[PDB]
Amino acid sequence: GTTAKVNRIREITAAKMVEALQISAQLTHLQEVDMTKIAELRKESKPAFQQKYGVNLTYLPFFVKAAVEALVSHPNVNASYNAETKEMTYHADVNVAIAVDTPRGLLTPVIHKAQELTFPEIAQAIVDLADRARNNKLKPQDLMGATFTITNIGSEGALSDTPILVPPQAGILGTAAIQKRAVVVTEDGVDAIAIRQMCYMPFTYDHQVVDGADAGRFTTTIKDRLETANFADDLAL
Amino acid sequence: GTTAKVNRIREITAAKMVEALQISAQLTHLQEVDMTKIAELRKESKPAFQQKYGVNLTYLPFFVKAAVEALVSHPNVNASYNAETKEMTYHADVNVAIAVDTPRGLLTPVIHKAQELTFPEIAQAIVDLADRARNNKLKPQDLMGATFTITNIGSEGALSDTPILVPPQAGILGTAAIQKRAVVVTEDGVDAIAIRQMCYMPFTYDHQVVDGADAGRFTTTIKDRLETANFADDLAL
Amino acid sequence: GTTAKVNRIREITAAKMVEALQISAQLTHLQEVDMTKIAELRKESKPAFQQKYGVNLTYLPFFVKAAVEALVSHPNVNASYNAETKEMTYHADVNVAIAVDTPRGLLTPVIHKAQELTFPEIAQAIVDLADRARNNKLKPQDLMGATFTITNIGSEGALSDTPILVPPQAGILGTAAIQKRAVVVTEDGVDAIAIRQMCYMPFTYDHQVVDGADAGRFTTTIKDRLETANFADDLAL
Ligand SMILES: CC(C)(COP(=O)(O)OP(=O)(O)OC[C@H]1O[C@@H](n2cnc3c(N)ncnc32)[C@H](O)[C@@H]1OP(=O)(O)O)[C@@H](O)C(=O)NCCC(=O)NCCS
Ligand SMILES: CC(C)(COP(=O)(O)OP(=O)(O)OC[C@H]1O[C@@H](n2cnc3c(N)ncnc32)[C@H](O)[C@@H]1OP(=O)(O)O)[C@@H](O)C(=O)NCCC(=O)NCCS
Ligand SMILES: CC(C)(COP(=O)(O)OP(=O)(O)OC[C@H]1O[C@@H](n2cnc3c(N)ncnc32)[C@H](O)[C@@H]1OP(=O)(O)O)[C@@H](O)C(=O)NCCC(=O)NCCS
Repeated sequence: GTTAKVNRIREITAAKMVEALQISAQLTHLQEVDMTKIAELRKESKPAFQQKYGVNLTYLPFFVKAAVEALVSHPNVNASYNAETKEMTYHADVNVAIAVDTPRGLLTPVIHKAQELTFPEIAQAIVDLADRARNNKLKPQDLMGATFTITNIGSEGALSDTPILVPPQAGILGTAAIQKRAVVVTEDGVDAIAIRQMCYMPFTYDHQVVDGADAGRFTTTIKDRLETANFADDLAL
Repeated sequence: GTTAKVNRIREITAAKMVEALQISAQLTHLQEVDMTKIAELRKESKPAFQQKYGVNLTYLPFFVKAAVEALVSHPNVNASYNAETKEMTYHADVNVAIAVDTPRGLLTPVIHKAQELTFPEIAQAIVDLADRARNNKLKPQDLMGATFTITNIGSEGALSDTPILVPPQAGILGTAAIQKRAVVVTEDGVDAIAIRQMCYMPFTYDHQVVDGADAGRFTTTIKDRLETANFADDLAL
Repeated sequence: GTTAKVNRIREITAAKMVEALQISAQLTHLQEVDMTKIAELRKESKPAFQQKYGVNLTYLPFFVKAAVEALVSHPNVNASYNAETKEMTYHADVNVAIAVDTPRGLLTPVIHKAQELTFPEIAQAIVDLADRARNNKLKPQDLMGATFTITNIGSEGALSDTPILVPPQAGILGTAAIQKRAVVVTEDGVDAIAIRQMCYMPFTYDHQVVDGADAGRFTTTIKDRLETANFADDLAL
């Protein structure tokens, strides 16, 4: 067998995650989202979004925008717990970290003050932070101050996963692989089976900050936001 | 950002759960239950159950009754492990804690000697313990001695979750959101697709007390009990 | 209530698992596999496989063979992390432990150098190691040196589970209950709903060794291998 020392990114990520689990009470709430309406909006909007904003329109900014709005309407999730002083801090800014798969390991660059950004500014920030993280061109400020994380677990086809949150953060939302499924729809009391583009949306939360019912209300706001798919003015094409 | 000290319920719940994970070997077994027959029984029985027993008939007492019977036929699950003496204690009483979402945080009031109660007495005990927990009118004895916990994770629409068990308890059963799904049914070798009211029933267990095959046998007894839906004499209308 | 001391198998298994979670960063990636083609191959091959190799042909050796090939093409998964020296060791041999449910508790006997075995030799090794583990006739060498574990969580009907990996191992793959499901198939752009024999394939991995994208690539190789079901020359009937 052969041995090699890991780089500092993998060494620090591993140590931070081993420690994270020992100082928090993590659970993974499982929710699902019907992404069919967003998939149709995305298909027709991709050429116009590429021409006006210079980036490829993916599902991730839809999830990030819905999460940012939900972190503002559920400020109890955009919060941190201090086990020594037994105090909760509800953060004014929404600093969303984006998990980026890089050749050197996982990096989670932060979109600071994401509550002040438009949908296109979020899409451009994801592309910019990911390109710089993959080229290992991030400033130290780019990895500090996260209040929440969104991880694209579906990039390598995972149906779901149990993402690890890292205190002081209280939640991490996963955007699992969007797959066609046989699901029940109802219209005027008529239950029927449709083929819909669904994805699991696991949400790992720390019971020190968020209880199970709070996690449920939080993902219900995001689920309803994405399923309604009222993003035409957000796309601003 | 703003800071406030958490109440004693949230402070103690958080600390007990952080510690629980460090002194146990928790896994979450995933099972599903076809609740359609119970849903039909419940719909027709609700007016008569409200008139005779004074409570609204929900799915929770069906799960609690099936769990109590299964804790009596699987006494290895109604048990506790002592890591110092390397001893297992199989408890004579079935003291089922019910997770209640309250304005002050999660409370888990205990139905002591639940193996001695009728189905209506269990339904009335859930309503009574929940009302008192929400009004913070519980006696100290009401929160002690639990041998098992049942948590209604479906109250805020969760498909599933990974509930945290708290030693000395060895299992916690979740009753996730009952949703209409496209599922396969078989009759005389004819596989067909039906619309059924299904729910995931996650079961978190401590490998110190219950192994994976034991968890499977335990949830199979409960799954079969609920799917058969022979609760007419239990409803006693 | 009654108390009895647990045997050494259950005492050591429990302690090793409590410790395993505290010194690793475990996540459970969720994947699914369409086992219908393997189920059809297995049904027609069982009489000939029993006559030539002397064992009953089950799904488990298909999963083990696909996992062994994937541990050779993904050598980053057949690896161990040393948190003190911050070094990764990629193991030359694939020593697959098989979780066996025994009357005395869980035992995980190891198939050493599984990369050097034929599909029938793997099927015969599972039967041999399981029979000896159930009769508690294992040599000490039979439980040492595992680089990966495969656990048949579906034996007692579990839809899925979150198996606990034990360092220095970096992954544990679960073969959950194969159940008939309503799933979408596509042929020349025609989406349609079929009844397929599916199973969840949870994969618990240590973020100290394997990141989420690596876990996804690893299970995608296994998923594609089993779904293609090109096992005729492997069966060698
Ligand atoms: C930086 C990153 C998050 C950007 O994600 P993104 O905005 O979706 O962009 P990508 O360039 O990777 O997307 C590639 C394509 O796959 C699609 N896609 C990405 N994730 C998807 C998912 N979960 N389900 C379905 N389609 C998805 C995108 O819409 C895009 O489609 P298109 O080419 O048809 O327009 C991503 O590259 C990445 O690193 N993902 C891995 C995150 C990670 O490591 N998480 C840890 C757990 S795996
Ligand atoms: C105390 C408590 C458990 C009682 O549960 P209950 O017996 O189902 O009673 P509720 O009054 O809450 O039920 C409201 C209605 O929703 C239904 N319902 C409740 N849980 C359900 C579920 N999992 N799936 C579908 N329907 C459900 C009930 O049947 C009832 O329906 P009806 O009005 O048509 O008769 C509940 O109020 C509660 O606190 N739940 C949250 C538990 C918790 O915090 N768990 C932690 C993880 S979220
Ligand atoms: C040793 C062991 C792994 C062998 O598994 P195996 O090769 O599938 O063999 P078994 O004799 O147990 O299989 C019995 C039958 O069920 C089938 N079966 C087993 N697992 C199955 C699954 N996940 N889904 C569907 N069918 C399955 C087999 O194909 C066989 O079918 P057949 O009689 O029609 O030919 C198994 O006996 C065992 O101990 N399983 C439990 C493992 C465990 O404890 N894991 C911990 C988490 S539960």
